[PDB]
Amino acid sequence: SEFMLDFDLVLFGATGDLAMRKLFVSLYEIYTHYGFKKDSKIIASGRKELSNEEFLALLCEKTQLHSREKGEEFLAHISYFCVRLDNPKDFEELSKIATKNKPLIFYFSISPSFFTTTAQNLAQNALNHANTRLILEKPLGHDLKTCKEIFQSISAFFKEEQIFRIDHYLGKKGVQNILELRLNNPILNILWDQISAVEICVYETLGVEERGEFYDKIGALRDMVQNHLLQVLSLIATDLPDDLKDLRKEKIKVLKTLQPPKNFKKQVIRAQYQGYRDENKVNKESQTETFVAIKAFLDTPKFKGVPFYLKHAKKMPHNQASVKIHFNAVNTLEFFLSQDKITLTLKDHQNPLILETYNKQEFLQPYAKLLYDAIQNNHNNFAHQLELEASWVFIDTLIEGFINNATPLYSYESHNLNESEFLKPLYQ
Amino acid sequence: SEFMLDFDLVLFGATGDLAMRKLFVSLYEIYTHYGFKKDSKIIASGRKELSNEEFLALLCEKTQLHSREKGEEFLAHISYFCVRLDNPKDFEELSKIATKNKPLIFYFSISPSFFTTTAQNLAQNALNHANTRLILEKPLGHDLKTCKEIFQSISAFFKEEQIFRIDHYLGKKGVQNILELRLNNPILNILWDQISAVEICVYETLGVEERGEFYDKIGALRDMVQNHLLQVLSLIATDLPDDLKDLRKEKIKVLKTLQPPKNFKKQVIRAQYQGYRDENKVNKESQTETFVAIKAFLDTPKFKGVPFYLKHAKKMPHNQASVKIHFNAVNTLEFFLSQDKITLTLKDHQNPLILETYNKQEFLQPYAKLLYDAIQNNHNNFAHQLELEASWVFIDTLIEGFINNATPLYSYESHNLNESEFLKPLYQ
Amino acid sequence: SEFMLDFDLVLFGATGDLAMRKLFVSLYEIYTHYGFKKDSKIIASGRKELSNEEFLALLCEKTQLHSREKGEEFLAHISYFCVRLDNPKDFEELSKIATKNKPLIFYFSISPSFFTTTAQNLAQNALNHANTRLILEKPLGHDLKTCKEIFQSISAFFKEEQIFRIDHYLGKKGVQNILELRLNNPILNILWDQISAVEICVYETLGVEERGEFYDKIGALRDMVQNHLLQVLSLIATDLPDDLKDLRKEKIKVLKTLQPPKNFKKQVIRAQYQGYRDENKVNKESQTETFVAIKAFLDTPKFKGVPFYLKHAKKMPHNQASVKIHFNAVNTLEFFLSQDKITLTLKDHQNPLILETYNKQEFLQPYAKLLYDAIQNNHNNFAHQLELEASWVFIDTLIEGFINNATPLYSYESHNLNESEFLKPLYQ
Amino acid sequence: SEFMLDFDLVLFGATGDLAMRKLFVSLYEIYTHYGFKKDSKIIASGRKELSNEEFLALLCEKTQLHSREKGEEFLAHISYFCVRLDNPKDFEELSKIATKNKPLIFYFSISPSFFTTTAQNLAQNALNHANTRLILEKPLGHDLKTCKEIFQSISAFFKEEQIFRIDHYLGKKGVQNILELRLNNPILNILWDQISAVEICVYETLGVEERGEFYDKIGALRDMVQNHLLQVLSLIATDLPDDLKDLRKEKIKVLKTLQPPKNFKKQVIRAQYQGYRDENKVNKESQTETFVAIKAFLDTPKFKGVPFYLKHAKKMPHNQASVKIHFNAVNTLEFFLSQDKITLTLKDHQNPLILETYNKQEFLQPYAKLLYDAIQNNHNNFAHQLELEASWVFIDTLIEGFINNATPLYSYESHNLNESEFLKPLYQ
Repeated sequence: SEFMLDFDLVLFGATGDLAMRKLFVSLYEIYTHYGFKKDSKIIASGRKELSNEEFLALLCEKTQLHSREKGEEFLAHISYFCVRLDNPKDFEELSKIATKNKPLIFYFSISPSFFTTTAQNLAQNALNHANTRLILEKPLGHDLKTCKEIFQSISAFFKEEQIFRIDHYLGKKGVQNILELRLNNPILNILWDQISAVEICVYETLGVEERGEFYDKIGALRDMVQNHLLQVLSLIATDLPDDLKDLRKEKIKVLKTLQPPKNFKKQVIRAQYQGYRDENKVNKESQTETFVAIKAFLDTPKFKGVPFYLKHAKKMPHNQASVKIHFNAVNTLEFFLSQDKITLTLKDHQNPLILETYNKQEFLQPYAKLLYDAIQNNHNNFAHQLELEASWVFIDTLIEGFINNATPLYSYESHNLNESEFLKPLYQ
Repeated sequence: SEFMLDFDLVLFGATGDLAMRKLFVSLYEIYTHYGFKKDSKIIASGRKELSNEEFLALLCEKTQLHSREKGEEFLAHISYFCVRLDNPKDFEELSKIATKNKPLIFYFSISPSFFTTTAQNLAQNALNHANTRLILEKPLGHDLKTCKEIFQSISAFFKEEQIFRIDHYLGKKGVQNILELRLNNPILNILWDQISAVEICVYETLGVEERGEFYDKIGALRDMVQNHLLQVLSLIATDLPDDLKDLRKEKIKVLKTLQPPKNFKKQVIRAQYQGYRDENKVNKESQTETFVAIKAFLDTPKFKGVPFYLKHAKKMPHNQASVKIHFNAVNTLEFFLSQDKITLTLKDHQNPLILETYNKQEFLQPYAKLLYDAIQNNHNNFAHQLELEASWVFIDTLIEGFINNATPLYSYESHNLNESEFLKPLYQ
Repeated sequence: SEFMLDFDLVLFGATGDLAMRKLFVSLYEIYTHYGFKKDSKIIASGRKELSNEEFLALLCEKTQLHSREKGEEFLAHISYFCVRLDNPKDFEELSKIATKNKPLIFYFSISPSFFTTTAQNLAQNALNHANTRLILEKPLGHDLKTCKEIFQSISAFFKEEQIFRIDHYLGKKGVQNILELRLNNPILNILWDQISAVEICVYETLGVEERGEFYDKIGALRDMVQNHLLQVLSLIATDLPDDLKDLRKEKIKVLKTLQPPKNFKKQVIRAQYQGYRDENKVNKESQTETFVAIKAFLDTPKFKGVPFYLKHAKKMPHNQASVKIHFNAVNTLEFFLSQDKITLTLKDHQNPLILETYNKQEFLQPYAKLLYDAIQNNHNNFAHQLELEASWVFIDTLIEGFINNATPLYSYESHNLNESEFLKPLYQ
Repeated sequence: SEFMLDFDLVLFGATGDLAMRKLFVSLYEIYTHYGFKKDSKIIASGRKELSNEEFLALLCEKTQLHSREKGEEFLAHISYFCVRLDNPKDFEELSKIATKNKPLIFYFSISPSFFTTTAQNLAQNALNHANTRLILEKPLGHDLKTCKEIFQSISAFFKEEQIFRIDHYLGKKGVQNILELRLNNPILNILWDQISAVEICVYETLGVEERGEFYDKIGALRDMVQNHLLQVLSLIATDLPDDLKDLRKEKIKVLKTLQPPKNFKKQVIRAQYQGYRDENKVNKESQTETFVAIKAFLDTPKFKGVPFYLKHAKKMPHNQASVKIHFNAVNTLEFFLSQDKITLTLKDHQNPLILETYNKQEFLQPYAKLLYDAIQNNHNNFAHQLELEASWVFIDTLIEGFINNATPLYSYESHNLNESEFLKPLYQ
């Protein structure tokens, strides 16, 4: 209700990595910045049986929420309901406690292969009435077919206004900066027609660590490039809309111009870090990549011949998350995505000059802002079906190449790759 | 019959190395050379949950069968079913899919420590009726006791006709040549009485490679010498029987004449390559040998005083697989084991001469031939229990020697050992 | 003589790693910032025979000095002169070309075991006249006995004013900041009485750098902790004297209060990275540590019960070099040692505050500053004998512990250690 | 004439490795295949002093020539004469030994620093008449400047036509096959105008092997590419002359069209094997390459745009020595350099077809063929000064690139390189 919010959210996958890194803390941030109604409920759910007292202990061990300013009072809103996602009787028991009077949100912090099943088990137990909302994760499948299937199956029990395809990069301030600057600075309007190269790059120092049951079925390309980095690409390459409400249209337009590789070896490099196969619950014969670099091209006049380097990887030497928009081999406009930072690189007669603007954090982390949008029934900053489908067209090309071993699955030592040496083929 | 085969095969260990290097391709070869009935099923199994499409993607990347002539219609016969071998309820789910009307073969491409358990969980669910066949991998246990126990335990619910002890060297044309030539060439009957030394050698350039968990409990000696090299030795040294139905007997006989070392330090050399202890799932304080060489003797008159050099190792400089029968110092008959090649070395006044016969491989690789035999219920080219038991007597002697550090565990640089310099003490 | 310095320098470890990473470039920095007299000579020396052209090729490839602003003119001052281990004719030839007219500096960029011998062969050829200076490396021996021995043996033919014990941390601006701030800010005089813990930490991503022969006789503790980190500790704890000329005295004083461990296993953690034993010229069963962490205490009243954590290691995930002075659990003063950066951590209602200074690096790196000081015959920023000896008392205790396996030699994967988890026992 | 050979040969450095490994046995082969006149003399010489009887014993011990078929009849032609290369009076004494009108050949199997000296003492004692010939070993400089210096210095006593610069690949039967086939097969005259790529490759499994002191000053590029591989290239690319005495001319011509790299990163790959720096007497920080691959071009119309891949390296997985002349992407004519084997690769619908000739034989050993050519005053199979100079132009360019680190010095594991992946940059 803008503030003092009245709602229930049942969080599927509440014991997982995402829930414990970003989601409960995002809920605490929303609680401290807007307040919860006394009866707003956050019902954590998992496959193992825990008591409220045991799950609260797990949460406090993993997140340090108990030591935060309003810690005890937040954790008073949290309960645990064991749900096994396969037997509708767990969902029958869940339906006697699900409210029918306030927005009731189901968060699918689970692998996309469980989406339809879960959605079905919701509608089979009268949990899909108008007051119900679904928040589904970013990949939404592992190729175009399953994306369309999940959409088709879930639209049989839920209306559009009930489905939220979350891609938390659309809530990062760094990403929003791209379009704001493009819209409000004529100088960029002129320079965007002369871009010579784009670099969208997200490197992490972390690895997977037992999240492998699910990572090994997805891999870096689908984990981040299919959704986050391609969303960013569409924001960089879109024609500027007359009506911001037609933005969706233009984004799809540009994503449809994505070309499949003309020469796989010259345009695609993949790798897997040493020790990935020893992480728990990865097949010891796994071919899943923890590293991708792609030289992509768009068939639009404004970008004919302009390479878009898409790079993402884990167990890298340094954390990095950036968009480098290159004009002319010395001048580059950089938008940092994990910080509100913008940089322009200029060259003097001797060395480079970096111009910078920086600001501190909003304190509303991207997920929190989006979860707030969801509690308000605001769809503007969520991913749209046709965007995801065009993304999948391109990504499916690249995956087909991986299966044909069209470029080798290289190896690299954790925290010790030399990225520039490793990717020279792409930049030649 | 010969063509159009009717059968279901459940392949335990379908994500393992053997499954992906030789087995599925062997099934493809059978498929293209003989045909399957449309509803004959190849059910790959492993312990992680995968989908049919995800397992097929893994298989198609590691083997490229999709790109073969009838690849897609072959893959149409393959699906994946998760069975965790530690969970007996997974075996209840299995056998809801087990056929009762056609030959149903369970392939244990798994470590021998799982044999008994699995067999019991099969017999525990009425999966041991007459139409069922068991294929048990080359290491039958890790000593005589466990070999006997595995056999005794499985015989309780499975008849002899239902258990197949696979040793794929028995399907190699090079290995078959030894016994064929000995049986059909009197010249060898006479030259066998003047053999001066035998050399059985299997060197690989590859290493354990993600099989460390299994390898570290087994080691080179049991991985290859207990079964392959000793089968070959028995084929060289067996008295040729008057009636061939007795060949089995004679093989056992010669294996029983294997002598324990009279002086361990002078008759056994063991070693481990640099980097082995750092492999995934290997003990850093491991004493497991990746290299073994043995000077063995037989207590039978025809070979009194004749050294049999048994050599096997990984991460060697070149691949090699041979049997050298030295008759004297200038005349030597070599059977190649991975080629249909035989050579005889003679001397003229000035130069050395090599008489050679080379024929190219058959379309069917050894595992394909033996799997075809299994689908036909043909046991002739499979290993027999008592052969394995005698082999274990000899090998157990050597292993106990390894436990007492009776000869040191040397080190060698991967791919850089100097085999002749390293083994000069052995040949003197 | 601030400018256009007249000097000859013989650099003994001239083909080694230190010479090629930091020293020749340091001489170039001095050359561009002060100028050389035309006849000032830099005589690189090593044990292998090279021509001037061949050494110039090696140096220019490893350093790219020729492409620098004044590169070719600087290189014109450089020649190569072969001098072999304890070779009387090479030292005779060396003294046949040595000037008697300007300061002649011998730089021992070699291993300490070769210092006394070299010094003897220097004095044995009348190369110990007044115009001669010896610059000795950081490790002055490998224990107190050998430190005293090298000093005694060299002091027989060289006067003290000819001996320069170089410890290049004393030329780091970050290191100097500690003592300058302590002397010029009473606020720190007051806060030093309530210190709760000190943390001196130097982590490198690099490893032995093909210097195994030397490293395997020394190990991390003596390589860096005996000299650099203990100098830093002495600078942190120095009772600030009324007269600065007593500073040396006071430094010795605190170093002598270092207590040997109360419990070796609880106060000392050592480790060695995987693959170290496979490095060139390292013992395959070596016990040499590439990682140390020590919880030390001083038996001085101002620091009763205050832990000094000394940590140093190679093949780590990130480079780090800092001193954290913790006054309480929320207030920490951090001196960065490789950046002129100082930090003070304060607390707000909920959040943390960081006060910071940063200044860009000086154009002279520490070895350039110290070499310049040496050409000026200025000893003030060089290490003193008794400081090193007091350090050796403590270090020898710890080495004695290492030999008796008083704490286990753990293993860690290069670049992939988790430092906080690994050392939690140490901080309890 | 062709047969009974009338000559005197003074073999300088006759006690060296080349003399005892390949020269005396080659002289015996020439003796048995063509015969010596009874008064033809083989005068072994060196600075040391010996009697005929003692040197003959030495030769025999090392070579077993006395136990060869016609051994003593050959040994009777051999005597020792002591010559101290710095003493002209010894050269007067040899003048009395040389017959004055027959061919007198001096073999300079000595270090190049003595050449000039010796040449002088030959002209100083009237040992440089027209009937005199000089045979100079391959190493004659490490760049263009030193090449010219040696030439000018020696040319003041012998004319160009008196000098035979040995490049022992020109005596390899496989190498001669190139020009024989090109001269005697019109079909190649047509196909040579349509070559699409050439590959000259020499890989060895051995390393530097005790010769490290010298190798580290030369490196793979100068050791083999500057002389052997570029001579082979010239034989491939020369226009065929009407008169063969113009062959050298044409060879020079084509070599002068060698282009320096347009893009160093794309055209040059260099590397050094792990353990090289640890070979005895190799620099601890050496940048010398043990592996090179160069994509070179000629600015001549018949080969405009055609890449010549020149590859040579040590400690490789397999020995190889070949010329692959690619006519299109499917058809390739291969000359083996150490076998007398020629291959033509064709394609049928499914597989490749290899047409072979293999005449395992022994035309003459390379140094025997070249020594015979020298005694016959035939220069076509010896290098000409300008061939060397053009070669050095190109090679010196590449060396300058190495010094500027224009492409990195990669590392590789001995006997375990994956050559096709490693060189993807060159062929992409």
